Amino acid sequence: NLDIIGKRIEKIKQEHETSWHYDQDHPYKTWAYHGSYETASSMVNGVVRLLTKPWDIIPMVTQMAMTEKVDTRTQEPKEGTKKLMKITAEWLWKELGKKKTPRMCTREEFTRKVRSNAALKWKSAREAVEDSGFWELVDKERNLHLEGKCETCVYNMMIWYMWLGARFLEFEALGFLNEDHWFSRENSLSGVEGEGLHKLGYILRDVSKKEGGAMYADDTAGWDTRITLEDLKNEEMVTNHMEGEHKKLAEAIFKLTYQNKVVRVQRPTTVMDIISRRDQRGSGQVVTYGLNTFTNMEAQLIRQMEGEGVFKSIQHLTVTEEIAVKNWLVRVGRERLSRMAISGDDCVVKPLDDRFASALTALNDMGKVRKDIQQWEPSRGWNDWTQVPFCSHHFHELIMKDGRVLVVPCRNQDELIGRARISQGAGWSLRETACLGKSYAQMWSLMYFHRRDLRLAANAICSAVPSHWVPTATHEWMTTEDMLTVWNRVWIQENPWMEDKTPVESWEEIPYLGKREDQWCGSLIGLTSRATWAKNIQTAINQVRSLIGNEEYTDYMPSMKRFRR
Ligand SMILES: Cn1ccnc1-c1noc(C2CCC2)n1
Ligand SMILES: [Zn+2]
Ligand SMILES: [Zn+2]
Repeated sequence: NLDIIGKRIEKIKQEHETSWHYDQDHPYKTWAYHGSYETASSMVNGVVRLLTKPWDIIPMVTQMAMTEKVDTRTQEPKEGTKKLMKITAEWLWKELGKKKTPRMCTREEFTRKVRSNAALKWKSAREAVEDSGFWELVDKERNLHLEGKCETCVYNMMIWYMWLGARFLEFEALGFLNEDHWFSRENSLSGVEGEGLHKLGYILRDVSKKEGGAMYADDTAGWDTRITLEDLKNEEMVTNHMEGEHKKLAEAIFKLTYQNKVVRVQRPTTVMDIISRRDQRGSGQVVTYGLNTFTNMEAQLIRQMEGEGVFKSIQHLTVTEEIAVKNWLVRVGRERLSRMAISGDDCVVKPLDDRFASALTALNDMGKVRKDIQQWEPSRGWNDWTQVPFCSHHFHELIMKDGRVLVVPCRNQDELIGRARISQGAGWSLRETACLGKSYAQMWSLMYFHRRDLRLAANAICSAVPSHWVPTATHEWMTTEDMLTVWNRVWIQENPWMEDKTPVESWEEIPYLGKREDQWCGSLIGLTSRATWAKNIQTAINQVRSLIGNEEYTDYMPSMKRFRR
């Protein structure tokens, strides 16, 4: 406890010895308060907004740009629950480990990443990776970790940001999980890491093909707040697959940063608090993703065990029930993993039958309480894979004019248009604002080509931004290559669900949803505002061209039937 956290605490106290105070009015029950010391608006993208004028009067779009879970306690599962989790976790790390070799990620790898802008004494991250002084601090902390002690690895809430060095040491020990695709669908069977939105629909349709009951897609209420110390201890068992230095380094991340955290929080009453808790999820967002997937795969196999009646009670597991769990895992575990699509805290399960809907004792006792349903009310499943929610999407079946079948991602259009108009920072330039619009426009042309309004707005944005100006899972839209060529590569050539590889010659071969389906999913097709916008699009394109100035532009609008003379 204070032995593992104090040094970190003691060091902060000294940096602010002229402003240290144990406020007796601390607003914390579950977090441990140690002391206190003295101490992000969403901006509108104008290129995108000028080219989506109809949406200026839709509150669901315009409101998106305007403007008690952490402080809670989770009860320790029953002994029978803890046994189910340990046995399942042990077996799950072995399966993930069968065709993967743990390893340490390198200064070299970490450096390169910071130079390509991935979200993770010196101004930026880039400058710190060059200064050998930094690495000397990394070395100091690094050798502290090998002795089982920590000094500078402290979480700052705002999301859990850390100093680049603690990020490096986290990445050094556990980066392999992401960098080497442990949660790929090949190596994990339930995972979808590296798959892409253009593959998730096909993956859900494949789960649909299995004999079984309804498809279940229960969200957890505040997943990262419901991670128990028993969960963090089952995650740590990845170190059993490790050796030498790596093993020691990983053990220290788990022991000193995950299973015993130190955090600094801003409280307007503006002081900085220094609270400590052993539970809940607090890692980098990328290690969080992988350990979430891991623990969710474990929770969902156990819920599947409960509905198949492998065990009778969570209160206590008989000796023979343990043998039966172990034998279920060996006999059918891989088959049961294949019945699920899991992305962090998000899941879809097609169980053997609908007893799963009412198998709630283990799930609730593990603390993974379902969102927006009474603790003991049975799950409502989906009968059609095209109605199931997953990663903020649903998936349509869309037949091309030549019989070939696309499975395409979709969500409420007002959400898509709302996101494209929003970013962060007051520092950016017009060329950079224009670059993001193209990044959104190119994503829309690759993922949402089947929505009439987004294909039109994507064509307008690409016509309004200089042709050679580059745009900012997989991200095939981040390129200067012609979008019709990328579409053919992603939806035809590299698509394992498409047998006939005949390239599409033009955008007009590429179909839309039915007009009524497009309206159901939020299209303004049929409105008077939308007809005026489409008819007069060249004038909106010219408004943006005049603002950016005398640059080299392309007209992409004749790629659509209605503008092609
Ligand atoms: C390039 N980039 C990455 C993240 N955000 C941006 C960005 N660029 O321009 C803008 C302005 C604020 C609204 C439009 N944001
Ligand atoms: Zn440390
Ligand atoms: Zn839809």
